[PDB]
Amino acid sequence: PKTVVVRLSPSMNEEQAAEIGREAGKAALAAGDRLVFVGPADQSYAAMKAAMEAGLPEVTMYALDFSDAESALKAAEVAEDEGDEEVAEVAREIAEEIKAGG
Repeated sequence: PKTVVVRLSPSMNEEQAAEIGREAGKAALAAGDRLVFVGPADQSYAAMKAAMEAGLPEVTMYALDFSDAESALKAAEVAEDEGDEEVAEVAREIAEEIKAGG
């Protein structure tokens, strides 16, 4: 099955993360795809809860610590080393936005 990667932003609220999860979970079930989440700690919980409640049995997450620019940069470096090509891509995009702002 194909992997669908979901990018979660620290600016997302509780409602947005849940909506994105539910829809991604419903969309993954229709295509028979796998769901990988990349983002902060809190938003990725709500998103993953909503995806499993939508009927997905498993969810892989790369949880990143965004409380500090240096901590987010090392966290992105780890996620580039692990994770498939789409996960590495999301992590490079985060390293660029963090290296400039956040």
